[PDB]
Amino acid sequence: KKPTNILWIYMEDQNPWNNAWGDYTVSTPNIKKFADQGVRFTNAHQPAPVSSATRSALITGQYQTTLGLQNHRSSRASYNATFLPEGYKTVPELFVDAGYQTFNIGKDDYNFKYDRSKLYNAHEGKAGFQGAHDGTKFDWANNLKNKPFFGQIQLKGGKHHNFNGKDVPQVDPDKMTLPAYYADTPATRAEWAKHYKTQVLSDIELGQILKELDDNNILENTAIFWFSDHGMLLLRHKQELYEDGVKVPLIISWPAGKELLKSKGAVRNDLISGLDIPATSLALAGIDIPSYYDGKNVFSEEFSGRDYVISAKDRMDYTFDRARSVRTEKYRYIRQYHPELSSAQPQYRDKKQYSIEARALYEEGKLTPVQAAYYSPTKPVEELYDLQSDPDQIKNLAALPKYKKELLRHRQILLDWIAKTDDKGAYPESERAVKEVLDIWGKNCVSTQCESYRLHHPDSVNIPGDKVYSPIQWPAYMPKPKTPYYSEIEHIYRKKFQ
Amino acid sequence: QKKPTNILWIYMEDQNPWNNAWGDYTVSTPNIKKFADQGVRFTNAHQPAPVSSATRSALITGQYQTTLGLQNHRSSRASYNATFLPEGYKTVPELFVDAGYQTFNIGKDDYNFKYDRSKLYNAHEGKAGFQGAHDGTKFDWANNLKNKPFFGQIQLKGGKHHNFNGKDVPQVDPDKMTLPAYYADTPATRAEWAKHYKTQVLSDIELGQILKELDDNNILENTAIFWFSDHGMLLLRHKQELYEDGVKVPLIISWPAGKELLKSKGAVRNDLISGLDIPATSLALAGIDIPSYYDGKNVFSEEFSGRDYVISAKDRMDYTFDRARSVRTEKYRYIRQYHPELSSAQPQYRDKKQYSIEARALYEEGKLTPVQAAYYSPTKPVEELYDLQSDPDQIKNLAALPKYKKELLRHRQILLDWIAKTDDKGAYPESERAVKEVLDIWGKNCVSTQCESYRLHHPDSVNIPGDKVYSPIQWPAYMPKPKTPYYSEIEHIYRKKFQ
Ligand SMILES: O=S(=O)(O)OC[C@H]1O[C@H](O[C@H]2[C@@H](O)[C@@H](CO)O[C@@H](O[C@@H]3[C@H](O)[C@@H](OS(=O)(=O)O)[C@@H](O[C@H]4[C@@H](O)[C@@H](CO)O[C@@H](O)[C@@H]4OS(=O)(=O)O)O[C@@H]3COS(=O)(=O)O)[C@@H]2OS(=O)(=O)O)[C@H](OS(=O)(=O)O)[C@@H](O)[C@H]1O
Ligand SMILES: O=S(=O)(O)OC[C@H]1O[C@H](O[C@H]2[C@@H](O)[C@@H](CO)O[C@@H](O[C@@H]3[C@H](O)[C@@H](OS(=O)(=O)O)[C@@H](O[C@H]4[C@@H](O)[C@@H](CO)O[C@@H](O)[C@@H]4OS(=O)(=O)O)O[C@@H]3COS(=O)(=O)O)[C@@H]2OS(=O)(=O)O)[C@H](OS(=O)(=O)O)[C@@H](O)[C@H]1O
Ligand SMILES: [Ca+2]
Ligand SMILES: [Ca+2]
Ligand SMILES: [Cl-]
Ligand SMILES: [Cl-]
Repeated sequence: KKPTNILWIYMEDQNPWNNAWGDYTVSTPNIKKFADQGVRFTNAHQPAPVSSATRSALITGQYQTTLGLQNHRSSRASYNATFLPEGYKTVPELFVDAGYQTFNIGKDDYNFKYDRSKLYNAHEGKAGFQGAHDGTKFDWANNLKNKPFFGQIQLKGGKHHNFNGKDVPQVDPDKMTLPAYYADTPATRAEWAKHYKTQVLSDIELGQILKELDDNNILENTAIFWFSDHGMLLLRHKQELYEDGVKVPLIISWPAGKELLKSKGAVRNDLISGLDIPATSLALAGIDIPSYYDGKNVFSEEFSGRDYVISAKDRMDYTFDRARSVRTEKYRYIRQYHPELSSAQPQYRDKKQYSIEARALYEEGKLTPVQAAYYSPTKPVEELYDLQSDPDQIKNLAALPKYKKELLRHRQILLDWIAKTDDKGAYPESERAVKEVLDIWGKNCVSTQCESYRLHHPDSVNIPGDKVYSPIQWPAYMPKPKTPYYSEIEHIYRKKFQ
Repeated sequence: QKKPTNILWIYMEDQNPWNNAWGDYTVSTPNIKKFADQGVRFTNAHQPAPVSSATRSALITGQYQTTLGLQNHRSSRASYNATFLPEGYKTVPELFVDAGYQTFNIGKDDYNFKYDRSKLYNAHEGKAGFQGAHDGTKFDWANNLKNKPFFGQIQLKGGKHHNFNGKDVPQVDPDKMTLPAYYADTPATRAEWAKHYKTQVLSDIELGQILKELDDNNILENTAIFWFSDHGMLLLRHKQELYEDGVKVPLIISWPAGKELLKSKGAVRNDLISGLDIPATSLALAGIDIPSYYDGKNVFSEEFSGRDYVISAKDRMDYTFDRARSVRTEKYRYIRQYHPELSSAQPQYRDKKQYSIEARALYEEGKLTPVQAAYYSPTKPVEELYDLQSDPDQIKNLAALPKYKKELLRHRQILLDWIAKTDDKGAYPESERAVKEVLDIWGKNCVSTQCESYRLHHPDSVNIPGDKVYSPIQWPAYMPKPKTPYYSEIEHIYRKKFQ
């Protein structure tokens, strides 16, 4: 027995602050039911804490660092291009070859160039944000009720702002309990309260999709994967490698096979990677998992939980940095490759009130040492956290002789992973890639990489990159589509940021 | 459970097995014959490259040279252009060092990455080699290590020997040489054929010397010897090219105290193996785990039954930019040509050799047969496919014949599977710093599109030494650069006379 369809319900920027995880701050009845009749994973760790790196990893089936897709965002300009290897199959292409209809409604946001019609054959693409393709809305549930499909539905998750419905409860910022590493500021409490409100909106949106499936008699035969790309928007969640930056909600539901999926436990606490989502989607559909994919079928008789899970952070917008984390059963380890750069480096959230207010308290000397660690001008080279005693990860154990054995063990796990994958974050980005950062962000970039670029190009620094550099021609095995929006997504230059 | 005490590679340059153990009795090769008779002889060992630095880099890292960006001959030699192996990576010698062995390589390394040689070879010191390579210094290894388990390599000149004045070397008449049909019959071509036979005798003498040194130090029985060459001989469709005798090399493995164990699957092994299986088999015999990322297998494991196919790759060679991949199955050799617009006779380092001039002269005069003239045509086919039982000289391309379309597609997809799983770095253009390194060494000899474009983009610095154009690359924190003087010497690759 196998499901007829695979569906990813794919949310942005959301942690599982809902009833199925035991949080009754707000009411999330659809999610609670959905989890009760499916399999809920309490230890699903995405390989990145930011959109394009996680989404590129999951769609290619490998850590984003292995194929050079790690930098958020990259390969968007006309003059800077990453193409997947000749013969390579992304997860949608594997479903296409097996005869499925494929679609992704909403953003792709992949850090390579591609003919979208080869991935998603059931609808048209259009231009998205910052060089991304988006898939157009269409009546997927009716058009494909008699056609096996692999689909994705992109939802806003933590990026929702529409709280005007009568169903959205009051959440008092004054009654929020903030973790000890965040400054207690009005805008920080407000974002905490707002993230709870987005749980109700995700609950509503989950209900909409299940109803559409039921109305078209494809509820029973569809395996749904329900997860987010990374944690919520505050400064030590999204963009960072702590527990709730990368650990995401995940529920898997296949009503006609629910007893099979539940065999290993309806609540799954073993370590899995987000990379196991595409591998399990293929296995459930009956499609061989390519040898080069990193993920596993989490429902196979052989799968007993990962010994460790890796996450990676690299460049984010104009913030150049590199760090890697190893999560074992009991510890989280972070290796910092730029200890000379502050975690409070300039970044895209710098004009948000929650960031302004926190930084202000730091400069006035009013933060606790736990709150101020983020703002110190340097980082430790290694962090190690005992997650049972220190779930907020505020007690670095890496300098304690009692923990040197665990530190060395985690340090070598990372080395094993770098050696076998040749982590491409070890190598500096090309000058053409730096120019793409400058096209989009201009004077916001203050990195050593950007200052070096400007010194080297005094006559063209503010000229749009597609007037400085020749376009990259696409490979013979993947000709460039003539579809107009492929030109649109490459117009990344923003005059206002120069 | 028995294991040899030592591993020894007898590592020859540019040599095909034209010796008695392969049935060739043109000259007498008694040491090689006896060595093969008492060991295991491999008749289908295919190196992953037809040129020195690409093969040697592959075998020392345990992976296809194309996977780690080591495929371009030569690369990573200058001060300003550097490839470093990944953090945490273990080369084959490093694995032996960690297991407590003494390690050495006497003669050239010629690897396409930067490295602290002392971490690979802990029993002797390096010195400056040719074109940016490290060389290992000569020392009395057999006496120094007769009581210390070791992994050693002894580099021999093979086909590059050219001192034939010893009384031990027979006369070989160029007029009685039989050349293959794709070579022009010219005096200098016949002369190189005869010379290659003479180098078989020189390799035979040297093998006997090494076995005697081992026996003189009571390490003959407890040493597993791997006897092989890095690729085929120097003529134009052997070395540098992906035909059968470019990449298929001699290989004998001999471990006298384990002789019955090694022979269990056969004293003559015709199954397909890769040169990458040499380091993997060396590790397994010594009892060292083969890393998960290595490509090779233990050819003596009960599970090993021969590869279904073997891949070889050619990329840049000196200033000749090109890219081609071959798939060798039981019956066929397939070649995919990624630059069909470039002639196989495009400019290359052998252009001033008389055997090359004489053959090209015959081409220009219209005196070559169509089989001889194919090499000199202005374009290459996009794909080549040869039935090796019917066409061992690979002179009848089957790729355009409908009877062979199923095999063509089968081989084409084997290559695609391998590109997808390894991310073949030859798909990507070399950096401007890497191109400048070619220009330092070869100057105006480079006429490739890459070099012409580099000059067009650097019109004021074309002949300035690269180390004056580009800042030196700093070595990673996990592998600091040694202060040893010769490390600066090997980076001086600029040649004024070629500018
Ligand atoms: O230009 S950047 O945002 O700096 O690009 C870098 C950034 O891109 C991705 O995230 C942003 C994008 O998804 C864009 C798409 O338009 O929207 C951004 O959200 C904007 C604000 O950051 C956000 O403020 S916040 O209160 O959530 O923190 C939000 O603000 C709107 C709301 O306040 C509503 C009601 O309250 O009123 C609006 O006026 C506010 O918009 S604003 O006045 O223009 O600031 O919505 C903003 C735009 O949304 S819109 O409806 O399309 O107009 C995203 O930034 S976000 O803070 O992260 O959500 C990348 O996110 S990803 O990795 O998840 O893909 C992000 O990492 C970074 O690359
Ligand atoms: O500068 S290059 O050779 O163009 O570098 C590119 C080349 O390097 C590798 O192979 C060469 C090197 O190993 C160097 C080391 O010095 O020597 C080269 O051999 C020289 C001649 O090419 C060779 O021509 S041959 O057809 O006769 O074999 C040979 O010529 C000598 C003989 O003819 C004898 C007998 O008359 O007299 C000598 O005077 C000749 O030497 S000459 O002064 O050049 O006329 O020997 C030469 C140097 O030999 S010596 O020991 O220094 O005295 C190698 O080129 S070879 O033809 O392929 O052997 C690369 O080879 S590798 O992949 O195996 O490492 C090669 O691919 C290429 O990169
Ligand atoms: Ca997101
Ligand atoms: Ca050689
Ligand atoms: Cl976005
Ligand atoms: Cl360290």
